[PDB]
Amino acid sequence: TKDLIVIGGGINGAGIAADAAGRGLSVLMLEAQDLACATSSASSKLIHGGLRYLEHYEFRLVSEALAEREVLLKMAPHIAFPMRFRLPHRPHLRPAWMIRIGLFMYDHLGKRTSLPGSTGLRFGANSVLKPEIKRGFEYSDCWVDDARLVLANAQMVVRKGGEVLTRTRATSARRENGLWIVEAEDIDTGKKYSWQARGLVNATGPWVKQFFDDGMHLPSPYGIRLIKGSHIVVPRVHTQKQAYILQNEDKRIVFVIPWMDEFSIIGTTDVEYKGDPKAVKIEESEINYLLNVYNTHFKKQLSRDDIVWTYSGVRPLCDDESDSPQAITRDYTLDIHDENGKAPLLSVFGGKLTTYRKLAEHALEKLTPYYQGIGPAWTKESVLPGGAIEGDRDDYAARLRRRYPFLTESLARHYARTYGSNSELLLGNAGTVSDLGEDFGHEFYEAELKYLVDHEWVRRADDALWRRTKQGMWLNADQQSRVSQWLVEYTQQRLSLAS
Ligand SMILES: Cc1cc2nc3c(=O)[nH]c(=O)nc-3n(C[C@H](O)[C@H](O)[C@H](O)COP(=O)(O)OP(=O)(O)OC[C@H]3O[C@@H](n4cnc5c(N)ncnc54)[C@H](O)[C@@H]3O)c2cc1C
Ligand SMILES: CCCCCCCCO[C@@H]1O[C@H](CO)[C@@H](O)[C@H](O)[C@H]1O
Ligand SMILES: CCCCCCCCO[C@@H]1O[C@H](CO)[C@@H](O)[C@H](O)[C@H]1O
Ligand SMILES: CCCCCCCCO[C@@H]1O[C@H](CO)[C@@H](O)[C@H](O)[C@H]1O
Ligand SMILES: CCCCCCCCO[C@@H]1O[C@H](CO)[C@@H](O)[C@H](O)[C@H]1O
Repeated sequence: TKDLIVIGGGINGAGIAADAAGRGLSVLMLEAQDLACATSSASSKLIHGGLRYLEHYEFRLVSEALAEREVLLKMAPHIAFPMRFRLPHRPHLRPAWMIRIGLFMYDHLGKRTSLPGSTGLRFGANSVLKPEIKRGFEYSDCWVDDARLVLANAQMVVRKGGEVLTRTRATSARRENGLWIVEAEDIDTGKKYSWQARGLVNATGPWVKQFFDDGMHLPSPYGIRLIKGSHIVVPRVHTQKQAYILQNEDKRIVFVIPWMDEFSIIGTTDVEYKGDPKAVKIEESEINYLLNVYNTHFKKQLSRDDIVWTYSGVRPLCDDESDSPQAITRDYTLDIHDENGKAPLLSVFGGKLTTYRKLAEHALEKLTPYYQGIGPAWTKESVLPGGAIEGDRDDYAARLRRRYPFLTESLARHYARTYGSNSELLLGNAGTVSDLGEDFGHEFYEAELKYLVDHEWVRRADDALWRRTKQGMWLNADQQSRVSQWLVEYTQQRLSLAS
């Protein structure tokens, strides 16, 4: 009998499970495929506040999101850091005066302790923008490695004594005799599981209503508005460290975000989507849309041929019945119901990456009446697994290379920005490059891949190359198939057992 079972291992499920485990609940988190396999790896990777939501009057959300930025930067310094954003002025769309106030709200809605001011810009004949654009504005927000933020939370669950199972799909949940009985199946081996729990969380993202309908045969409190958004990736469009936020002719904004020193991400789009969330992928008109708003602003033109990767996901969004996808609220709603005072179901509707910690604390607040002697709120003071450094650059990578002098500058940078304070567990007793074992390409060594399987739930090559890391951007097809082969070998046995 678990205290709490959480179904879903995106950001919301992992954040709720972690918060619960740290309040002394016995927790089990179930993830059908891999941690952050769906929406929580398909985001624009921003911890924001949501500048564009001010136009819609979403103060509560914007204020919350803005003040969380500083909390999240402290919790996960290895994977989250400040970024500057440049907004080119387009007075036919929004007048300078409106922007020159919008910016002060964004500055004093949360109360920031550390993120720099906000400034005007002028653009000259030599800038990266087309000459007709002569003015803009620059303000602070944060970038975060979305999929590794979910991983850090799953690690926290385990640290606090909780249990995490991936490749394990919950197939039903029903209330019997005052308890939940939850059934689940291993997606590979068909192994069936059944647990009892005192309380159940439905944090299944795009599937949240479907799990009501198919898993539980209970009425969903809300409908869900699956709104697809896609991103494109190109070799970095300029050498500047700032992101740009572009005002499009439809009133939407599109970002151009530096990524991994080598690339730029451009996105995103707002497309009503119907069908299987697993099948989501970018469409031609999204490519045309994103290249347009980029090419209208920047001198250096991009074509379809420059794109080197794309990705796509579906925002679950609580259905507030808005006619326009870009206007549907991005704020979350939690619903909780019990039967005869027992066996609460808490279901998550919406919930940006940015607000996950607050969402989780709110969830546990709602769950509290059901758990005698449950611990208090705690995560605001916590440091997630990997976060116990002190400046990423900065000097953690410098500090690493000082301890482990066989590390290249590039590899030390990768470990600091990926594993953070867990780098020493990865590197174990290594004292040369050869101690890292097989080189799979782009300084992705056996020591790393083994660590990922042992400590980061990696089961398949995509887990390691696209969620745990983004080494998939560099490894060729042959190298990616060798990673898959190594995993089959390592995970099939000699460590998976018969002891
Ligand atoms: C295009 C795009 C860009 C975005 N950009 C940002 C941004 O810049 N900043 C920000 O803060 N937010 C952003 N978001 C929003 C954010 O990504 C999502 O709100 C967040 O990822 C929601 O995650 P979730 O945990 O609720 O859903 P998920 O955890 O992603 O989905 C449910 C997960 O649980 C598992 N699961 C589902 N059903 C079952 C079941 N039956 N049994 C067992 N397991 C199951 C799945 O495999 C799935 O991965 C963006 C969203 C989109 C779509
Ligand atoms: C009647 C409502 C008018 C006031 C609108 C609130 C101003 C904030 O509005 C925001 O301003 C930003 C720049 O600061 C823009 O980039 C965003 O797209 C816009 O949503
Ligand atoms: C002159 C327009 C060139 C486009 C580059 C941005 C400079 C716009 O500068 C001006 O901003 C003011 C308030 O919005 C107003 O004087 C005008 O609407 C606008 O032209
Ligand atoms: C610093 C913001 C003060 C708050 C009041 C906003 C008034 C808008 O200040 C802006 O100044 C520009 C000249 O620099 C003009 O081009 C714009 O027309 C004007 O609206
Ligand atoms: C006295 C200080 C002014 C505060 C700004 C109040 C916000 C509403 O301001 C109004 O918004 C309209 C719709 O966007 C605009 O068309 C109007 O020009 C503007 O005056």
